[PDB]
Amino acid sequence: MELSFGARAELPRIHPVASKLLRLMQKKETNLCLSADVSLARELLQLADALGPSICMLKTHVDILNDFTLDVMKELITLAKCHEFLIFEDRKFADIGNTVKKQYEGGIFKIASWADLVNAHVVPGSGVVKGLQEVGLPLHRGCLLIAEMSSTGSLATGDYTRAAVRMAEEHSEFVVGFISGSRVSMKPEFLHLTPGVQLEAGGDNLGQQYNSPQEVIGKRGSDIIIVGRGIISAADRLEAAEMYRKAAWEAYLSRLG
Amino acid sequence: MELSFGARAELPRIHPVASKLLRLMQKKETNLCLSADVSLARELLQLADALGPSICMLKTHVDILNDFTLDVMKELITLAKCHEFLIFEDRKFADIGNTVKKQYEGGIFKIASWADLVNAHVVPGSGVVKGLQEVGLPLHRGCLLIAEMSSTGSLATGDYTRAAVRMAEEHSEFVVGFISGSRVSMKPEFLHLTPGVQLEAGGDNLGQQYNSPQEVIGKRGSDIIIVGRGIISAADRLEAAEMYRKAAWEAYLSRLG
Ligand SMILES: N#Cc1cc(=O)[nH]c(=O)n1[C@@H]1O[C@H](COP(=O)(O)O)[C@@H](O)[C@H]1O
Ligand SMILES: N#Cc1cc(=O)[nH]c(=O)n1[C@@H]1O[C@H](COP(=O)(O)O)[C@@H](O)[C@H]1O
Repeated sequence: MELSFGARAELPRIHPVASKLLRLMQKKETNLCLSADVSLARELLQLADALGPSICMLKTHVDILNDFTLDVMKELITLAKCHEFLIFEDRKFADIGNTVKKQYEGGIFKIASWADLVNAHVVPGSGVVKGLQEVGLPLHRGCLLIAEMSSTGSLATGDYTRAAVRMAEEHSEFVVGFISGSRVSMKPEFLHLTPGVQLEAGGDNLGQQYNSPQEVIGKRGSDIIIVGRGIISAADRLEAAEMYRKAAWEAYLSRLG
Repeated sequence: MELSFGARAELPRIHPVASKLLRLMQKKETNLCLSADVSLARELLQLADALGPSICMLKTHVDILNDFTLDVMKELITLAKCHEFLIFEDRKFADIGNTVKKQYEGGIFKIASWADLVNAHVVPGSGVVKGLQEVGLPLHRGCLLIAEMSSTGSLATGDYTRAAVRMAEEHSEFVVGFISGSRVSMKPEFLHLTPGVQLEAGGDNLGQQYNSPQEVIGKRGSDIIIVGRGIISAADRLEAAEMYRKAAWEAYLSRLG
């Protein structure tokens, strides 16, 4: 039997970051993660402020921000705390353990100092998670494993996807769920976040493929939709985010019965 | 038939970046790529200057440099031209095409502006290469595809590796070879670069595995060794680099006949 997000937030084995996320999703009636793929700090902060009430999470690509500074991230955290959403840096860590630990803690971005969540590819084997958790666990962070991808020709299928699920289950002190196109784990403590989402059918011309909120939340069992251009390219971004939120939320309600 | 680097530099289908590399390898008698895994720009530059004559390539992780600026990269380019080596940013692009094109061109690092070579994971499908190609093709850059990894539990095996090779063959205007543990293509226009190399046996505590230069270049047919800690942890990094250069070069001379 399917548990509500609010019930899942209280599960004995729930990770604290997942619990915080699930509580705010239930409170705000949102399972929408905004992909804020912008090149200017001022745009990132403007979108975070305007759309924060509608989202459970803001997904960043800090390596595309032309004017990144750590002060920009302090301010983004202020917005996150005010509007109540988590920050997910879509770094897709994919190196050996010794390297990802430095990529996560250090350099100019100091990602672990501000991202509630990050993600990682499972291709290197479990050392990728072991390296990240050395940094993440003291800093009370979580990680999502990339179990499937939305893009055409993705090799994250079959036994690869199964390997991701097993890695997550063996590292549940740090891994809180998955980037996937559908539910891949039956354990309710794991979150499923699904990119490649738009209301209408289609793709882009660099291999992105889209499915609808109803398909991915309702039929495929995922928890959260990740939406970028579907919102950002709209004339009215506030209305667009509300359309996506209401779509994802009602799809969740229906599955829950 | 085993061809010399200098001969391969003249192959009909050879990418200009690959030709430049193969020519300097021949001239300098080096098939060593230094993995300059350091956090200070002053150390990176001092290594690049001192070790420049011994190496064919310097591999960077710019996202671990605490004091990155584009001025540091300007000075690295100057040393690369002075000493004749290529700059390889080990970014391991691994996102959909629309994203990676921005990650390569933009942000604070502006990687395309200074890196001769970058690498990509093939797990997203060929959109990853298409996205990078939009930026790198006119700049005469090249890309390496990650066909195998050195770390324990690596999923880059079997049909995954075969997919990487197919993708390289289908995008040979931009893809110039592979990160792999052994020869994966018999096409001599492709470079093979192999990480997880130390003179001594072992690994690290986070999944890295090591094989010797003789094994990797001599028995497994790779072209270039990528060496980090085997050199960087030495008291005298120049002496260490010379030892690795001689090991790798003599192993290559041996399979030539
Ligand atoms: N997360 C993620 C990731 C993996 C995946 O499999 N598919 C994606 O589209 N993404 C990311 O989600 C966003 C998709 O945005 P859009 O909705 O296609 O504009 C991008 O930031 C992309 O890099
Ligand atoms: N290239 C690469 C990459 C992929 C791989 O499969 N194995 C690696 O060790 N690496 C990188 O090579 C270097 C290995 O360094 P070391 O020789 O283990 O100190 C690191 O910068 C690591 O991130």
